[PDB]
Amino acid sequence: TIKEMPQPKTFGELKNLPLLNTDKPVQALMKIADELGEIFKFEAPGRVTRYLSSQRLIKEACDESRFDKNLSQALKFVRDFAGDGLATSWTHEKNWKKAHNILLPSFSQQAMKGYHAMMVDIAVQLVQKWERLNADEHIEVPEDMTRLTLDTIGLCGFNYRFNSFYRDQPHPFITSMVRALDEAMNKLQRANPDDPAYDENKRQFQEDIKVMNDLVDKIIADRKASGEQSDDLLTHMLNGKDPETGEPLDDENIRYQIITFLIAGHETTSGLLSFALYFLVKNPHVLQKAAEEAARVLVDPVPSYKQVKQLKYVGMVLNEALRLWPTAPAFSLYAKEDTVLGGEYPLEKGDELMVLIPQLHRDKTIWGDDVEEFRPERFENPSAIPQHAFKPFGNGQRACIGQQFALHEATLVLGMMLKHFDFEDHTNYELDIKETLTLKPEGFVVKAKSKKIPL
Ligand code: HEM
Ligand SMILES: [Zn+2]
Repeated sequence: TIKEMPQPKTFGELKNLPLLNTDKPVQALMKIADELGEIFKFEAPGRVTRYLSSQRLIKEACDESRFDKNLSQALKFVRDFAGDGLATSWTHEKNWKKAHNILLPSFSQQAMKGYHAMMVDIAVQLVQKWERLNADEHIEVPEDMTRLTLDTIGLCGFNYRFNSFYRDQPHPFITSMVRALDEAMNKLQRANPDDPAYDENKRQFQEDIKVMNDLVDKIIADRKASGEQSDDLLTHMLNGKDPETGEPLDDENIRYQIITFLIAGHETTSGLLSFALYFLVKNPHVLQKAAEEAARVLVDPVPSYKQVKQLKYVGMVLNEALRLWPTAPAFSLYAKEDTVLGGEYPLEKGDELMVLIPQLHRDKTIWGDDVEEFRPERFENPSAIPQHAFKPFGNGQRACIGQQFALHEATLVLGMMLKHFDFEDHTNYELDIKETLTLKPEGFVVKAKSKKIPL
């Protein structure tokens, strides 16, 4: 049988588009899903997408023999600076498979051991900065976490120090990257792309891409010319070879991968830490229990790799923050062939499906009826979690390569925060979620009272 798919309010020949005019599209899409259910059609001038919200359908959509990763309009605009990096490539570009296999060993749990000390390095700068604030002052949470994640990726990725914690105005590369990312997002909602009013926007965009390219190209060229072997991803990318060509990644592609790591990882990870902390201060019983685990486990001046792994509850809190607000909230797929989804919905080859992760994570048939509650205990038994139920890192071979990295980073950082300070929600902050490529709690601020424990 064939079921007719719901469709939200239409606005004539504008179709459903005026519904995504808002500055919070994902949140708008979730409300429609709350009204229309597990699947709905979204129609735009020339374009048709289907939105998936239930585990039942998403499960099926994640069958990689039938569906593959699609480059959404957002990723196509990002590709202007991330090029054929991992996140902005079609699965069937040869550079996708080649980079994937070369870089995979660099991102395993095991590799995390090598990154550990560099992660602690930026974490201590975080801790020492908070220790030096006057009682007077407060913390801009997502701003400080972004400072930390950029610098950790900068250092772990290509042994470069942006020194974000020691400067008012950000390092030129970061200003350009931030600006170049924002323009690429602003272009999604842009009315007349060729209008002369955007001539300066267009000009700034190319300047910022050049700033980014100059630095990363210079960094690679200098490492190559110096002829010195090192820890990081750069060395691994310069020496690592494709089994069937015998060739490593070219210098342009390596630049792409490094830009990619910065863009992909910086605000997803800091959003996670900002939402973890948001939930902790709103949920004092959970804070208490996680703070108790930090004091119990983190018995050394500075945490060890092994100690971060024993922070189970902090790991559970991060997963529950990722259930409620996955920081990269959506991912896009296409039908490889003509097919039928859920036995009711026929699909044409090439049809787009968009997985809506924050609705997937609210599937009551999976999680029960307390889906809006912050309850890390949901994750005590990982085997209790059904396949394709929890997907904040994407799917299959196109899943997040930096999942181990992001989670080690966040577990370590959050542990250290909970060990060293007590936190006050001094403004009684109302959750306001800003949407760009990622999600964050905009305007989230706290005060941290030090526990006077030395590092
Ligand atoms: C908690 C933090 C993170 C979240 C929630 C997250 C989420 C995701 C998601 C949902 C995808 C798939 C997107 C799609 O299908 O279009 C993805 C892909 C990717 N992410 Fe992450 N990510 C995080 C951290 C990081 C970090 C730290 C890095 C730095 C290495 C990174 C690098 C990448 C890359 C390279 C891809 C493309 C993988 C491929 O297609 O081969 N991510 N991520
Ligand atoms: Zn057809």
